Amino acid sequence: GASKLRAVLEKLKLSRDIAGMVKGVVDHLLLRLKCDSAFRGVGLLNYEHVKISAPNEFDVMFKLEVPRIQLEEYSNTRAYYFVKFKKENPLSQFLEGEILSASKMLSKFRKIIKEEINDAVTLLEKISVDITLALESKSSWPASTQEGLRIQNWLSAKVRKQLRLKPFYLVPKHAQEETWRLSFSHIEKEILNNHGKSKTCCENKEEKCCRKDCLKLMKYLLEQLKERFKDKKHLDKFSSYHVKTAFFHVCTQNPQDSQWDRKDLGLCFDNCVTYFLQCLRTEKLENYFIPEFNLFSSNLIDKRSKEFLTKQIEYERNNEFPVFD
Amino acid sequence: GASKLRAVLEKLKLSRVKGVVDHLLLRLKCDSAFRGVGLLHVKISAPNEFDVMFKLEVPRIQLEEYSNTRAYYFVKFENPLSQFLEGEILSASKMLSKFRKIIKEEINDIKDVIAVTLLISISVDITLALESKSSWPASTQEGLRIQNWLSAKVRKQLRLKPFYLVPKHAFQEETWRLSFSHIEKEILNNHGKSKTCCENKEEKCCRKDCLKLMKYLLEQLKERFKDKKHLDKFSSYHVKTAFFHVCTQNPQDSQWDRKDLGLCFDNCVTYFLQCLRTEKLENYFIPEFNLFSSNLIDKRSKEFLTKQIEYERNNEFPVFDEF
Ligand SMILES: O=C(O)CCc1nn2c3ccccc3n(CC(=O)O)c2nc1=O
Ligand SMILES: O=C(O)CCc1nn2c3ccccc3n(CC(=O)O)c2nc1=O
Ligand SMILES: [Zn+2]
Ligand SMILES: [Zn+2]
Repeated sequence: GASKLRAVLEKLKLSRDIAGMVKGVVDHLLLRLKCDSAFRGVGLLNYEHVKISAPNEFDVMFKLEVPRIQLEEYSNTRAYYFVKFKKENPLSQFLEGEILSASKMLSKFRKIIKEEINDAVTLLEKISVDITLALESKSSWPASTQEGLRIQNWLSAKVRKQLRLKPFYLVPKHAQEETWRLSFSHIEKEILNNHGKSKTCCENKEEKCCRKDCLKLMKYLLEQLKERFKDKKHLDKFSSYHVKTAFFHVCTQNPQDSQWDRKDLGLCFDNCVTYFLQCLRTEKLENYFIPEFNLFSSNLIDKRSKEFLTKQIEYERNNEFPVFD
Repeated sequence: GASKLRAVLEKLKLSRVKGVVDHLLLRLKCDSAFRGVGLLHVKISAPNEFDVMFKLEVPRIQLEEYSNTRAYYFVKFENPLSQFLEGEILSASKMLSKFRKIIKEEINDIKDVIAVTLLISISVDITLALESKSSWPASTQEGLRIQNWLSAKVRKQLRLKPFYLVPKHAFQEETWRLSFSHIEKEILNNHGKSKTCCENKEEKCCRKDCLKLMKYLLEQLKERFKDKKHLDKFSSYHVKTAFFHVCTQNPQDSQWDRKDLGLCFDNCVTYFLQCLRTEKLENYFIPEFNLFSSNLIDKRSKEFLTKQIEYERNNEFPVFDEF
């Protein structure tokens, strides 16, 4: 009974000329940001719609390369780090000790943005834009990612070796307000747009896979229930990031394109539901890149919250997903 | 059938200058005209001979095709190469002379070391190549037909990479010729339709070994008939070009199973022979350039190579063992 899923995927495409006009404003923001000494080498990372149900909301990431870093891990959190330096730092005014202050460099970031309005941050009638700034280190990835990104049986060890030569990024997130969180935003995009074991996956009629459709249906399912139960607040800590990482673990578990054939959209999606449910019950959802970081730990999400989402998802599947209508 | 063939590949594995190049890259970078200069085995039977190409990015180039040759171009344009201008043309004649001058005076500082060929105790051949980060020229539009093999997605990615121009006489002595040897390497080392080709026992393919055997067979015939000199104009580049066309014809990894090495190599030999007889071997990247036209290679030279190759294939390739 995948015809209901196929219909949903067609309506989600309906709500997709949606348009590129924040690329004007982001271009004008990027001009005066380079005029400052601290943000000279800042360029755009990639639109990127976090919410697949709100095409009128975008998200862009601004990257600034840092020349010389020695990273310092906060406690055993393995995802949050202190950024310490090894010429003349243009971010020397953001130094609180040996630690580049996240808060300091963010404050300057919003100031110049609030100075271009008269001509992290979210910008205004029916469109919004979420802006994030990230450090770029072209160095080797930290030791916590050594066992992550298990794509060797799927996209090959050769591709994993090439992806890990690319730079990694750090975004400002509290852990304590002096920490930076690892981010591989660029890698998840590259993998999803180059997702088959076959290099010609989805390029011909004989190799049509349903990986991308399963991810979309997964994100739509969570957003729909997040708005259905928007009052209880039990679902507020659940985001499409959790759904994406679970989908990537499923791709690792099912590496052949034979296991994602478009005919089997029903079972593929159902197996994506099931793995997500299993992570909820056992309270275990490892970061795809940082395998010892548990997104579904009791420290970050309450068990009662996961039990409510499990109950609702199981209800939806048992009744042919009325959430989609 | 692959018994003798695999025994030949096992010998070629057993048979497998850094400093000299590094000391040359520094004293060359000291010159203004060659400020941006960086790094980027031609023979399988001569492992005491290496091959290296030095790249130098030229910022903004305006190419002009020389008389519908599709491969040779004049390069027109704070310019560090204005010393080598002969009007508005970057004269390859003057560019390659200043190149040899710095090297010839630098191998004086290893005290015996004698485009340019170095002799050590071992031989190294150095080539100079301008790099343009622009889009590839129009003569290349229909080349690199890898869409059914390595995917159109990959073809557009490789097409975003820079191309290179090498000083080669066309004779007009200041023309530059297109070069994509960097693309050839990436295709050869990432060669399957499946990204895990040759990464497990289930997906073992015989593409790389098929090309090695074709290069070996050519290099051996060259040594065998080196006196008569009919085979001097042939080279590994012709063999590699025919191989890439066979990869385009046979895009599935199942048509290259390691079990079928005998059939695959015989098919690779057969297509190369077809290129010889019909005198047609398109450049893989510039399809309108025929490497086997009678302008470049004598037809009797191709008929001599055909006769020799056809004898070897009919007699289980005896030339693989004689030397
Ligand atoms: O991938 C990106 O760059 C942004 C998306 C994203 N990454 N991310 C984490 C990455 C590492 C560790 C914890 C992380 N958390 C914790 C959370 O879910 O709050 C988190 N949430 C996110 O939304
Ligand atoms: O750098 C590269 O592209 C590979 C090396 C290489 N390229 N190349 C040619 C490229 C275009 C036209 C003719 C070409 N010929 C033979 C010839 O001049 O007829 C040739 N021999 C070579 O060894
Ligand atoms: Zn696909
Ligand atoms: Zn292979």
